[PDB]
Amino acid sequence: GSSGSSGALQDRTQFSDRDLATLKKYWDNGMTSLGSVCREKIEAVATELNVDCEIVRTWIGNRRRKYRLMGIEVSGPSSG
Repeated sequence: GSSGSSGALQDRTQFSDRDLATLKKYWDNGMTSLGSVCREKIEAVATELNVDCEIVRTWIGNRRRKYRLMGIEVSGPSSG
């Protein structure tokens, strides 16, 4: 019944189809935000993969940009 925050250092850390499969899975629920609004979910994907929450939180913001490059309006809300 523990988390166990342990890993290793590396120059280039990349995710694997399997690893992503899990993350992207949450993205289907709007896992784009970083605030607590989404954090709640992050705490899961992080504890499930056994990786530092940061590693995930960072992945979220990172992706967002990737899309922008192409010109995606993935800002967040729709209208209000």
